[PDB]
Amino acid sequence: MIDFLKQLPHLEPYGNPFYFIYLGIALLPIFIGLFFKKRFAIYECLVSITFIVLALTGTHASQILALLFYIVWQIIWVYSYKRYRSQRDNKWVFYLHSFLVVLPLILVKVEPTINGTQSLLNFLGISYLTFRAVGMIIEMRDGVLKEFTLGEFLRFMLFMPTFTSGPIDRFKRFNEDYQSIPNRDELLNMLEQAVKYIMLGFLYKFVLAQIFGSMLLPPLKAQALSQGGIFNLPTLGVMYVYGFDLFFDFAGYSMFALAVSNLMGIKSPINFDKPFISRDMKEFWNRWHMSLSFWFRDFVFMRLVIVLMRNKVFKNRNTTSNVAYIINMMVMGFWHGITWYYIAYGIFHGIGLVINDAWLRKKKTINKDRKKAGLKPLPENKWTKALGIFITFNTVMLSFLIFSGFLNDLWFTK
Repeated sequence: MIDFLKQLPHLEPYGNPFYFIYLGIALLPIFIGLFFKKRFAIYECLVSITFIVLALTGTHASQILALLFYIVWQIIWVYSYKRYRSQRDNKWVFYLHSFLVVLPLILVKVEPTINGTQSLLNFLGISYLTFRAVGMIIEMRDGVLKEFTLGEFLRFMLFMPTFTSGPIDRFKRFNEDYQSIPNRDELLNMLEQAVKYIMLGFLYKFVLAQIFGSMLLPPLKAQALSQGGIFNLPTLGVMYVYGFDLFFDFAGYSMFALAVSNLMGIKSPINFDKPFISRDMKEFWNRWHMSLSFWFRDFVFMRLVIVLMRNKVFKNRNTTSNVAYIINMMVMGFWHGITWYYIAYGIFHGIGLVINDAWLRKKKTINKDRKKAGLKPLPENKWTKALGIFITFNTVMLSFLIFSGFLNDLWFTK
């Protein structure tokens, strides 16, 4: 039972160049299919199940049961609420369902911070899969989503390319994208896009992520640890080198995911948009890990602001935002894991955003004052842009040093 699947080979999803040979052959019939407006549902299900299983059949291949459990568990609570929301709509039934849907994820995250081991509920894609599930409970709550097949739901939820850690997606647009197969040239354009993406991914993940991550980072950490203190010039090195490695590996992955998704005929959400040339903290979050970023924006932040408006709990328009920023970014930190440095990374980006949002209000009223004063509006050239970039780039790189937990190694290994 547990025995056979540990005797089946492990394929790290987008792990090497060779992975793309197998997946390529695999997807080829699906793609050719899309040219004749046909899909092959059973074949699609088989090939999805294979690559998910192969991603999960490590030395700890037990997680396939954890996935099996999870799939069943979600079917219960999604249908539990679907059947319920037909007739009655209540605040507290909603919360309980929402909690129960995120409950397996909470337990996975809470487990190493209580025993120092993994939950048996844990499987690779869990932290990203939960968004797809919760999303539906949220969308059904607001009555923007009503009818859907168990198939439609399961397709969307365990979509293979974006499974391991891929772009988060929402049901309504995924389903609508899957419904209508794109015309011959529009579809051929995707194939062009996919090779472009794959080749670029190769450069990022297999070359640059390798240069930063495994050639430059390990001696710089050895340097900074043997130096000691609260900070040092090698620790400034680790900060920049790690940040780039984190970028190239994750953005490289994301392109692979995007490309493979394209060969399946659906264009999944994008994750990065030159995030370093961002001049602003607000702009950075419109450019970095966008699928996640935008998810928290609509399903955590916007929904918190709405409930704080509902009671008008806070004095003014500015404290309600600033609280919600800090809460939203803290929950995001929590989602990464319950360690000091993840929560630290969270509150950092919160105060980071409030500082930013405050200056935007202030800068607006300096221009307002200047207009009445008769002066020219505050300078907006290339040097000002360059300055903004310098601020945020360094803010953001510093945040990644917190996020790496190298600071925990530098300070607390005692």
